[PDB]
Amino acid sequence: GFKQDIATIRGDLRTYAQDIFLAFLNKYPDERRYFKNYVGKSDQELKSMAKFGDHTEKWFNLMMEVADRATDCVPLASDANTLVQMKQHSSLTTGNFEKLFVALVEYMRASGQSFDSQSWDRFGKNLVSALSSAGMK
Amino acid sequence: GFKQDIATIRGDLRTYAQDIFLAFLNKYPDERRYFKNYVGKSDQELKSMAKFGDHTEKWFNLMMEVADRATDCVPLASDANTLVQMKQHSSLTTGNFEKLFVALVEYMRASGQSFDSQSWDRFGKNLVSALSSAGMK
Ligand code: HEM
Repeated sequence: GFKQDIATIRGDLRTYAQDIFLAFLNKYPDERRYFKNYVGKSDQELKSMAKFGDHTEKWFNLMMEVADRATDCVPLASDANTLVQMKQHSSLTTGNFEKLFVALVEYMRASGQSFDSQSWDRFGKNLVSALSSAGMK
Repeated sequence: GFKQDIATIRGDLRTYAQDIFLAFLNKYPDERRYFKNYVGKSDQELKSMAKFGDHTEKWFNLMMEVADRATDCVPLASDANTLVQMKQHSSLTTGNFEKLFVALVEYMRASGQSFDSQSWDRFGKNLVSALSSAGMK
C-alpha cells in the first residue's frame, strides 16, 4: 500500500526521483521551461549534471517526507504551506502540481510494480487542495 | 523532449524511418512521383524492396543530425543549404517538406511513445523557413 510505496521509492530514491521527473517532463514537455538548465539536454546528459540528480532527489525526498507525515493520504497543512512559500515555487500554480501527479500516477501504473496508484492519485488531489488553501493561485 | 526524441529515434532508426516515410507517402500518395519504383506497392512490398529501407534510413540519419545540430529546434543554415543544394532535391519546393512534417507530427501524436510532437512541429517550420532563406522555392 501507500506506506510500502514510500519504502520502495526511498529504497532507490535517486532512480525513482529521476525516472518520475523525466516522465513528468515527457508527458508535459512545456513544463521544462521552469528548469532552464535542462533545455536541449538528452536524458543521459541530464544525469551527468550534478544539480539534476541532486535537486531531483531533494524534491522527491521532501515528497516522501510529506507523504509519510500524511494521515490516510491527507497531507499536513504545514507541509503544503512549505511548498507554497518556497522561493523556487513562486511562479507555480496548482496546475503544475496536478500535472506532476498525473504523470506520477501514470508512471506507477505502467511500472513492473506493485504501487498503490489509487492512493498516490488521492494524495495528489489532497495536496492540491491544501496548496490552494495555503494561497497557491 | 526534443533532444531525447532524437536519441529515441536513433535507437530504432530503421523502423521509425520506414514507419514515418510510409505515413508520409500514405497521407500524400501524390508525393510518390518524386521517387522511382514506389508506385503500385503496398507498405510490406516497399519494405522488402532492395533500396527502400536503405534510402529511408539515409534520409533519417541526416534528419536526426540536422535536429541534433539545432539549438532550440532552429537548424543550422549550412544544414539547410545542404538540403537545398543536394542534386536529389533539385525538383523540390518547401511544400514537400511541409507535408513530410505534417505526417511526421501526426505519426508522433498517434504513437505509443511519448514524443514531444509540438517541438517537432516547430522544428519542421524552422527548417522550412531555413530552406526558404537558403533559396528553395
Ligand atoms: C529534412 C528532410 C530531408 C532530409 C534530411 C533528406 C535527406 C536525403 C538524403 C540523405 C538522401 C540520400 C539517400 C541516399 O543516398 O541513399 C535523399 C535523397 C532523396 N530525397 Fe530527401 N531529405 C529530406 C526531405 C525530402 C522530401 C520532403 C522529399 C520529397 C517529398 C525528398 C526527396 C528525395 C528524393 C527523391 C531522393 C533521392 C531518391 C531516393 O532516395 O529515393 N527528400 N534525401
